[PDB]
Amino acid sequence: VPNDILEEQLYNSIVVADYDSAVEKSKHLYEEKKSEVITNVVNKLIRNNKMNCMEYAYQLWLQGSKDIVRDCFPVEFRLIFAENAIKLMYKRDGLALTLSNDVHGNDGRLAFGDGKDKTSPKVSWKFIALWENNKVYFKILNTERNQYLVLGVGTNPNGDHMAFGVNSVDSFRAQWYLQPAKYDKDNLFYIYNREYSKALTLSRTLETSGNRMAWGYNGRVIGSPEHYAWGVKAF
Repeated sequence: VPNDILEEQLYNSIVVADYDSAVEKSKHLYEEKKSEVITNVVNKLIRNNKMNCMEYAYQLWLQGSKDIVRDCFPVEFRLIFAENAIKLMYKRDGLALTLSNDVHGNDGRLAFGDGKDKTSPKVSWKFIALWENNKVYFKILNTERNQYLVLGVGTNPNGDHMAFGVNSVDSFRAQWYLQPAKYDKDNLFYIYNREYSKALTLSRTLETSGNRMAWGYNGRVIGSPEHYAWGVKAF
């Protein structure tokens, strides 16, 4: 069976979401010393923005096979599933995600992309994952505040929702799924809110200080990694 067919039979199981199966074929391939099949499948998923590549990294993660994720996927999947201190870097603008100091009403702390601050402990986040409905989701916890990223209910008139940090994961509002993308050679993520299915972005209106408010965005993002997606970087 040429690596042709193997790749496509690994890519298949992944996109119709047969995660159990993709795991097996990936263990075999791996044992059979054909890792380059796995790598290449993965880079193909990430190219084609296949959300299902998060779920295949997660099942490898829980199915004995951590070595496959650290081995054969871009370093981010390790940063994510290993729960490391990371920062969330917006491609468009290059600002790092953070939380305001004071609390905005019952809605929590305001999430923005801070204008100056790229190394302070305030820009530290972890990913914390679950499995529901044959899909992986993340809690996004600011390190300094022990508060989760969340999307508030009220919209502006575009239908955009505001992002804050709250003390609990109460609702589907505080849970996120990711979609991988390339832009050049960087690996990026569109980060959607489970409840509204809107993409985490930074505002186009810019505050005098340099910060941009972060929003759950009501419109298309796909095809514009450089404008929309995020960089996971070790804190």
